[PDB]
Amino acid sequence: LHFIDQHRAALIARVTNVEWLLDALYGKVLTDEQYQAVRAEPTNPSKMRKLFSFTPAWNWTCKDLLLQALRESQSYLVEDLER
Amino acid sequence: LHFIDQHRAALIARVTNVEWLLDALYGKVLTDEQYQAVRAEPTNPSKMRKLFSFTPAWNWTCKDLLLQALRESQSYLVEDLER
Amino acid sequence: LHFIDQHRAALIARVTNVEWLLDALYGKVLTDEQYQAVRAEPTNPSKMRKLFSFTPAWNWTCKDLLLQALRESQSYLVEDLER
Amino acid sequence: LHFIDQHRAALIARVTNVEWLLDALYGKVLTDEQYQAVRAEPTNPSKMRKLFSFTPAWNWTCKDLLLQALRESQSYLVEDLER
Amino acid sequence: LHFIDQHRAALIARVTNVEWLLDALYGKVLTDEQYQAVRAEPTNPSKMRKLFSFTPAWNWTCKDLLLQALRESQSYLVEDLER
Amino acid sequence: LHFIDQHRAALIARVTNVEWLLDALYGKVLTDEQYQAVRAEPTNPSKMRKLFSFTPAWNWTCKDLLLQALRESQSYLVEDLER
Amino acid sequence: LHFIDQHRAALIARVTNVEWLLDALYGKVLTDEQYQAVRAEPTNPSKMRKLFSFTPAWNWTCKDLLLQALRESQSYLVEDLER
Amino acid sequence: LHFIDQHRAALIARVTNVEWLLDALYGKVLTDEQYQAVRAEPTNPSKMRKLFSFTPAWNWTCKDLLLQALRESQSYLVEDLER
Amino acid sequence: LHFIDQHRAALIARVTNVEWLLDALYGKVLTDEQYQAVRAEPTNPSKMRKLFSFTPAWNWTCKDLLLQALRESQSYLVEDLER
Amino acid sequence: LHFIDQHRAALIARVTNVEWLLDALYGKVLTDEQYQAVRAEPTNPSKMRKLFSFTPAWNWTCKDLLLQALRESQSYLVEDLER
Amino acid sequence: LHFIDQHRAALIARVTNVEWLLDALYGKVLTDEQYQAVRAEPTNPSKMRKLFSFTPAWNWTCKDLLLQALRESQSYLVEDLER
Amino acid sequence: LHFIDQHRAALIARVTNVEWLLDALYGKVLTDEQYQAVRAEPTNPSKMRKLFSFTPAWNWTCKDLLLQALRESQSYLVEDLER
Repeated sequence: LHFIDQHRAALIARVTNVEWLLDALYGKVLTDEQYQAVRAEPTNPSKMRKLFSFTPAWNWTCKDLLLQALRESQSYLVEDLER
Repeated sequence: LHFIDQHRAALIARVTNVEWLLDALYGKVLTDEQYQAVRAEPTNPSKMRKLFSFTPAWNWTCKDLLLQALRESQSYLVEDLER
Repeated sequence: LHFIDQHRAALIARVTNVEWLLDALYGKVLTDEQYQAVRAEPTNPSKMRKLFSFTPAWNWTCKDLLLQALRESQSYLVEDLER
Repeated sequence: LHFIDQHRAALIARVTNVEWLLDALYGKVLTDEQYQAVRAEPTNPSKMRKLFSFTPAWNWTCKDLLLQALRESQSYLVEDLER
Repeated sequence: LHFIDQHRAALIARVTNVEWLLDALYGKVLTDEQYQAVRAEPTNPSKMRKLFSFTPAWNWTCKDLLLQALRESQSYLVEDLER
Repeated sequence: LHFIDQHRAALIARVTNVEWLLDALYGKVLTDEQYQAVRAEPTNPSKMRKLFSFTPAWNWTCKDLLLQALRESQSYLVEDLER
Repeated sequence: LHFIDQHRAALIARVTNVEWLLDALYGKVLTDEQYQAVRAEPTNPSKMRKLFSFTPAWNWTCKDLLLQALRESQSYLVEDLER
Repeated sequence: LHFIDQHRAALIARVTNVEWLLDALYGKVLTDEQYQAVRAEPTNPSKMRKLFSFTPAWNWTCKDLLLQALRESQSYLVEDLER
Repeated sequence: LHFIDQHRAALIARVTNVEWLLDALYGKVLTDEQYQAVRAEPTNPSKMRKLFSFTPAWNWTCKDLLLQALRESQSYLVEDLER
Repeated sequence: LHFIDQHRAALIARVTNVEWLLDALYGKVLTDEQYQAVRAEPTNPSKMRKLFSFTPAWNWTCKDLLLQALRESQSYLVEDLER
Repeated sequence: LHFIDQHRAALIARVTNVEWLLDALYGKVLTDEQYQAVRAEPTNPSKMRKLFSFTPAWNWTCKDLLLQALRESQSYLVEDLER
Repeated sequence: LHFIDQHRAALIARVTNVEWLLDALYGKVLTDEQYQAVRAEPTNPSKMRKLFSFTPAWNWTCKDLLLQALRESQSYLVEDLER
């Protein structure tokens, strides 16, 4: 949801497990070509920026799915960002 | 159809997967030169604007093909735009 | 042959072993510069699109060579595409 | 079959014996270069992701072979995923 | 503020972390299209010049935000430029 | 409204996001030919002058629409000009 | 020779490796400024049209040199054109 | 806590009991995939660098857990770093 | 000084670092609009001709500044022209 | 200091333990994103070139820190370069 | 010297170690911006063409330096070209 | 010699001992940076392709040395390729 737009820079600079999120979002929110495009970036911030480049086309449901995956993978990061 | 005409600005500013649409429209609606010209644009909004630059010569069938390609690629974007 | 033009989008989106095709087509259909240009692409669809960008100059024989390389590499993909 | 596409994330995150599956799929579905490429990944999830990167070129028969190999190797994993 | 105007050439030729500044300015001073336009430049000086091309529309507050982001990112560069 | 006529020179010399304004005014205030004519103009001040060349045929409503688009795109410029 | 004048449209629409031809013609037929002007075009047909714009000043020898470069680069394209 | 950030280089170059720390942090701070990724490094400094690569996503509690595990495992190293 | 008027054609045909000179001359002798106009040219000779298009309004001091910038950027060209 | 600018090529071609220097410069001279970007390069010369890619933003103090790290790591290399 | 001018096409198409030449020419013949611009090209021929684009400003000394660097790096290539 | 160009694909796909060839070609034909770049590839075909990427700069003597090394290491492979 609006959480990923409000904390865009922090999520880009602090998310460390991107492959799990990519697997969670594969097929339903991300196409296979976008999946490879994100996986081709050298560093984690580069992968996060490539993933965020696809967000303008997303609706509320896709952002909700991403935030749910974030809670499942990094609960502590989401808790820190909310606090 | 008229959908891509009434939502021109939103489609320009929110479509993120342009290469798939170009491949879908290649040969049937876009010539090779137009395909290369669209592919040569720097950013996604520039690519999508270059794509609409060819729309005045399209009939209802070409617009329907583009709408079908958008539905297959980004169902959520089309659902959000309709809503 | 006409097969690679009829199934251009599917070949772009589904070919997974591009290096073998590049080695097969090197020297006789592809120059060294075009070879390096194709290998420079990040993802498999990007490599396939770069390879297809050289197809306008190809005659029937070059397309036949590409189809033969595809049959040797991915027999199952060609069989699925034909049916 | 469609089983490996329905449970892609779970199969990536839970398959522990990848070398046996690579032996089962060698030659028939996997080329030697793809064999080496998958075998060179550091971790089991990395190996599974690299193997799944070749799935877009597969037809139903190759996926059936992979599912049969999974049933022979990890019957319990397949039963758990089905349940 | 006037700091980036009196040190335009030095900032163009010496700023090395442009993505961090872009992330800091995203959503408040730079639009998404401008973000992609700056991000698409080949070299760091090109990115800096593209970013500076948008400065005529900026007020004092936007320039202050850019200066504060620079101070967060490169304290040493700002200290050297002031000295 | 009269705002764009009071600050014509400043708007010409300081507006940096012209494509967004063109998309906002497309169809409603700007014809397709006028859109291409503005878009083919090389530099941003020159594009703004080309766009302003169509203002003599505008009523209060079109000027208000342009002002609203400017407020949505670059607010800081708007309060800078008002102040 | 007369070959490039007879097949001007096909050469414009089908030549894919313009950089090699430019390097072959550099210094002897093309000046540095013309070389840079041709290299600055977006797409291959645009590059070919820009190069052909210099042909009115060429004699038979320059056209023969261009034909020899084409034969060395893409023999199959020449054979297709003659056939 | 801030201890592991203050002594990052010393901890990377001096920690010799990494598998025990991985066991301590498994499940609650480290995912299974991250555990495998850390265990795949050849040398102890490489393992420590891979482990520290995940610290940007950690909050204060995770760093406290890591410090407590370090105190349990190698108290002499911690007291030496304090002095 | 008179150096750039004596070697106008050679400077047009041989200067390859135009952006550095533009940055050096920005604000002091070049306005923003002229800066964008010069950067909008396709090739280096075209950019340098656009730069000389503004020289009739320059006095000795501006030409001296341009010569000093040229000496700082590309000295070897300066001694080559003087010799 | 000026030492790393005087011996840039030799330092690029002869430094063998880039990781130790990166750990020494982490945080105070290098950000985390730049740290990952440097560690993502294939070979030691590539890593060291990526490291010098950030040097234009450095002041004298950062270069002094790098020289001190080099002295601590490879005293023989520094002694040979000075001699 | 004139060697790189009479063998321009062969040097563009056959030079394989470009980074070493860039390091050799950095700081005395090439500026930092030109260095980054050359390093940003995808393939070796593209890098060589970008490097040659700066040659019009070079005098005999810079070309001699480039030839000396080529002899130090690839003696066999220079020997083959001379023969 | 011409043997390594006639059997490029077979040599890429069938050579299994690459470190021995790299050591044989080290210093004489391969620089240290090229040695590291080739050695950093994941799989044997990748290493062979990276090594072949440097072939365009080689003369007949370098290819003769490579063929001699291949004969010394894999006599059976060379004998099979001859027939």
